Amino acid sequence: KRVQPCSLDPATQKLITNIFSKEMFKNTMALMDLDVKKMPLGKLSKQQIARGFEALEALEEALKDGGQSLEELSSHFYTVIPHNFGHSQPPPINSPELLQAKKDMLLVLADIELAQALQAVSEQEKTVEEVPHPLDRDYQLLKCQLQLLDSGAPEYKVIQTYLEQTGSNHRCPTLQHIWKVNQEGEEDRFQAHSKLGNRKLLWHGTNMAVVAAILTSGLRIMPHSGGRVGKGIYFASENSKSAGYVIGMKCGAHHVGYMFLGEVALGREHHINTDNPSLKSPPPGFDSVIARGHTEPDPTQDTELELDGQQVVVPQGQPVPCPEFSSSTFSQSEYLIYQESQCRLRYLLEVH
Ligand SMILES: COC(=O)[C@H](Cc1ccccc1)NC(=O)CCc1nc2ccccc2c(=O)[nH]1
Repeated sequence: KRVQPCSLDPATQKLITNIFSKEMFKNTMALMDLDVKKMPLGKLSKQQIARGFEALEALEEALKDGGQSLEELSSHFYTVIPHNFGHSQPPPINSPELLQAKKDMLLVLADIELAQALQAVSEQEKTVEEVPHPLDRDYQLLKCQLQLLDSGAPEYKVIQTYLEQTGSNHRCPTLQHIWKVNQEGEEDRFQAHSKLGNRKLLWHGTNMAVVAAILTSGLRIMPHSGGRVGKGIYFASENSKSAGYVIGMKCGAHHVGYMFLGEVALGREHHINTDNPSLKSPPPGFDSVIARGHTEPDPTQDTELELDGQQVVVPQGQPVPCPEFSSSTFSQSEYLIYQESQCRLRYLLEVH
């Protein structure tokens, strides 16, 4: 079986190496305090996660009797999903906060498993006498087009400022590479929202073990997903807010982190200053709910872009106080869309 040469550039070789690394997914599992010696990457199945979520479904009903205890039902979740706690008694899930924390850990594992199932060798690849370079195979597996952009691009100095001015003042993410993303299948669903305006290019931060799943499926509204403002996709106009979720992985003296830039079609937006986890969609006549923050990049330093004949607002300015929302329960803005079709990824960033 002849191994074909790598057609990808060094930057795209790194990206694919990182996001598809077994060590990276195993390390992401170690950080989520999961026992990788009792739950290996290859043993990780859609049945085990279903069971895990089923065990959290039973716990959720106990907080909201006569049945089993909170210590008895927690014990089963730990028997299903094994954690490394130094061989000591596990703690019971006794709050909505811990419930969603243990729900958000299974939402990462689902993408860790997805990427694994994605890398399965088809019988078409078996009846074929030649194989592509492993990196080129993984790149083909995403069914996504990543275009590495240089300094001499209309959108390079646009995104550079965006990252600088809205990124944390002292802990500034050092930009390395920008890939223009084009997901095949995500084009038409967003094209339907042509009637819906108020287009804004907004950040989205994730840990390295879900990057590939987003490069294959796009950004989703998963069953058992949620947070401070409900079952929608979370976007920040400030880079600092998104970068909190990006766990930096060590690589010599440097740290690796990958960040997304989605195109959010908001339309008639409904603002808020209080947390509402119970949300599943916006109020009628509205298409997006935005949790307004204490600070915001001054909408006077804003720029625009023409992505597929549409005008996308790009915030370029530094955060500024917002007296209309001076008493908001959110320090920084959070943008929520309640239908996947209203997003389309536009850029993948490499930050150090
Ligand atoms: C591994 O990916 C993550 O870090 C997790 C949970 C999650 C989400 C999707 C798939 C898997 C896991 N969270 C996100 O992708 C969203 C994180 C995020 N939350 C925000 C909340 C408010 C405002 C902005 C953000 C944001 O930019 N990213």
